Amino acid sequence: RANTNIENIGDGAEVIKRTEDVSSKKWGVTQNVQFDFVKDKKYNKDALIVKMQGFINSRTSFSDVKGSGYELTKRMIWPFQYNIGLTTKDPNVSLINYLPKNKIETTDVGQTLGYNIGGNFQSAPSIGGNGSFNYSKTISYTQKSYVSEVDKQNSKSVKWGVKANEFVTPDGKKSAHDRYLFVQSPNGPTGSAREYFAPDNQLPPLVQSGFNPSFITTLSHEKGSSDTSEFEISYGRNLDITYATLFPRTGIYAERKHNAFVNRNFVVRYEVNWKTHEIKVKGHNKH
Ligand SMILES: [Cl-]
Repeated sequence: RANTNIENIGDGAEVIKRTEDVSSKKWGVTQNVQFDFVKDKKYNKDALIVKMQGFINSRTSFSDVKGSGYELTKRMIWPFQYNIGLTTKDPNVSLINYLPKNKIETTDVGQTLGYNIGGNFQSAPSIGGNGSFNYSKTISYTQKSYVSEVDKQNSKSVKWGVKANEFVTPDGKKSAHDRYLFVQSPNGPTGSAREYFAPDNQLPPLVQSGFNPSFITTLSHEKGSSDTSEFEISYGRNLDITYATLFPRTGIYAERKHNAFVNRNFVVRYEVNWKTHEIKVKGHNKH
């Protein structure tokens, strides 16, 4: 037990903490996942609090459009939504909580999942408001210009979508669905495609760089049902394309292809062993 990260959380209860880090250079994703087993002699179920962190590259790019008639057209590919989800199919496991639980539109998201001996979970959309829990886990992330929604939630799966919402632009606030979002008339000489789009200082981090997720869901398992369960964690993005064409007579013309690339996700299959309190990577879609 000395080589295992174990926290005593009160009489007859402790948390066994495991981690896995799994990255894909192909998908531009890192999953830094924490898996905390709640061991409580006064709770008839096993529980695994799964905290999903890491990185999802924006995969934003600016390029020329090849072909006849497209000589004056440039393309910006950028992430309209980041996808984070966890799914199970084994009858022996279900999801009993998830954070965030509701739509949240604030630039900063900071929430807490608390546990009290006897199988009692509670959540709050804030950090620091409570010192009554036997154990707690928090989530924290920034999503400037984006909003978080629970796209799917049920006893077997949860999916969050962190979606483009409203942006600060030189001309004022613009909707994520405005076809002229990020478009501009070019001025300089070098690397022309980049110049048809808003400079980096106008692109918020979720467009320019990527997203650092922080989400939780708790897996529930009846003590005495089968030893292991598999589940998949998916991180990725949906990309839009904004096309900008410079017309000699009328200026810059923009068109958007919304949902241009959907579900560009890195999926990792894990196994939890409820008896040995271990986690293993079983498979993934790196190739
Ligand atoms: Cl991609």
